[PDB]
Amino acid sequence: AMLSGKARAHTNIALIKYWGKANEEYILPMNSSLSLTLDAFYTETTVTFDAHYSEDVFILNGILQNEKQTKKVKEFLNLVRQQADCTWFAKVESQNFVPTAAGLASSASGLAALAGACNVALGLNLSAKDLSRLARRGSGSACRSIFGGFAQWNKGHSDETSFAENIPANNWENELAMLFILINSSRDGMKRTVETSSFYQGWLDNVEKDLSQVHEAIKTKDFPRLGEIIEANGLRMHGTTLGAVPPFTYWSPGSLQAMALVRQARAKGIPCYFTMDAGPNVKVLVEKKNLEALKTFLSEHFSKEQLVPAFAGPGIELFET
Ligand SMILES: Nc1ncnc2c1ncn2[C@@H]1O[C@H](COP(=O)(O)OP(=O)(O)OP(=O)(O)O)[C@@H](O)[C@H]1O
Repeated sequence: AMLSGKARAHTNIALIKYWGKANEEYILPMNSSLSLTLDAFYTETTVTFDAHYSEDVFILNGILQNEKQTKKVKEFLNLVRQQADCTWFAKVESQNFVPTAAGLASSASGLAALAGACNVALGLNLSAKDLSRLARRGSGSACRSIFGGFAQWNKGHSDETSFAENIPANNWENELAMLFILINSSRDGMKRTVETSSFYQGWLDNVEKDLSQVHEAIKTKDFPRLGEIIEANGLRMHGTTLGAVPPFTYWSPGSLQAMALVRQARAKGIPCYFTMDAGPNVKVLVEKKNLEALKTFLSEHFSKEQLVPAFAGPGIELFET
């Protein structure tokens, strides 16, 4: 009396940022967002539901997780169980394929993979749209990792209408790369910013414009246009935290050094553009045909261990056990 499933999902990096929840219970976002799914970083997850299990168990990278590290997995297991009318405890075993001791966020790839594995194990037979809706309830950004390449999370207005979809780009994403500069809370800083920042309305008033321009850059394969929009959108998101009460920044000293070096690279004719999420690492969007020039430039202040490249990656892969 057991049911099991497995999935692999890749990480994605938001170009137009997800930033603020309109509804916390269902993770419906204040604004739509757009990401690129990456080949380099991913999660592999298996889940087992078994009548003989006596409690929910989460093992990550071979290590038993404690109640605090298991809280998000357990809330996702509870809602997929309630939706199946399933009364069994589960065991989740996951491995994050990311750089060791690097601060990469694996909630996108982790929750997407778990959603896919549960979909298989419980035989939910979800379409890609409904699987994205399910993954959305685990982690907002996970709903975009259902898809490969460019993907947009439409904010919708309800559980039924908030979900992601691939953005056809006539394979332009296979000409692009992202270089991660590894530099020595997301959900709480976001909530504080939505509820208290004098700058948050300025964030909202500019997202739709940014999304339209990204769509137009994609349709014309205009890399400098794309890069300018996404770099400014990321800086706008980080500006909002300085208007929160109390104010805060996600940046570290090394973040600013990296951002400054990207601007210098661009001054020397290397078209590249940075973005940051809720932490200090700096991701650099660059065309493949320019990636080695960019790595050559940043060698002077960063070891090779700090420069990890990534390319466009596929949507979720589901596996029967
Ligand atoms: N492979 C995985 N499978 C399931 N859950 C995972 C996996 N990897 C991480 N998680 C869970 O997702 C959480 C996300 O943490 P992470 O630092 O990677 O991203 P985040 O967006 O900054 O989230 P948070 O603010 O909750 O820490 C982890 O603390 C863990 O509980």
